[PDB]
Amino acid sequence: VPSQKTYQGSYGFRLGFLHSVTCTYSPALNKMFCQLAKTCPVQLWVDSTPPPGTRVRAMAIYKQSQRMTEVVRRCPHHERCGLAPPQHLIRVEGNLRVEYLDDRNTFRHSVVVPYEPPEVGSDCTTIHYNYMCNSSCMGGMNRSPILTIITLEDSSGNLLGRNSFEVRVCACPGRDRRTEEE
Ligand SMILES: [Zn+2]
Repeated sequence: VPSQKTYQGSYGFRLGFLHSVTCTYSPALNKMFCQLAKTCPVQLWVDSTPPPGTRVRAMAIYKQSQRMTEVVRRCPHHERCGLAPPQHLIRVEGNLRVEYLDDRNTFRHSVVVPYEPPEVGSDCTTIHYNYMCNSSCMGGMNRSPILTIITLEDSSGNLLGRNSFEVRVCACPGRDRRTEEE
């Protein structure tokens, strides 16, 4: 099982979220609610700047202990529907340097981009993720809750920082957020 323990590390790495309803985040639940294939802005916040060659990895895992060892991937239907391999749940949009990776021993998927510092006028770096299957899809997540783990890594894959958030991919994110909060 991939690690999910929060580790702010030497650079004081944490996550922030931009309300878009296509994407909305509940701090109380540490849970993002989003629509299929739509923009999910995830912000990287650091106290100090990580150095040359730093990478940002995203990986989905099942939250439930009974499915923890199972690989999260798209359902056959959504796989069937030229950068992201069709099996990958998580894509990155708006970035020319996206790497799609598959672990040789675990078969787990991840998507990696280089760390870039914040743009002018911003105090954070925003990455636009897309989730390519609904939480409810049979033969995929099948209503099993997932966690996205965001890892800051050096060029050799060593850990610099780790954060995570739950995700629900659904038709009406604002409504589902309200229900789970209340
Ligand atoms: Zn699906």
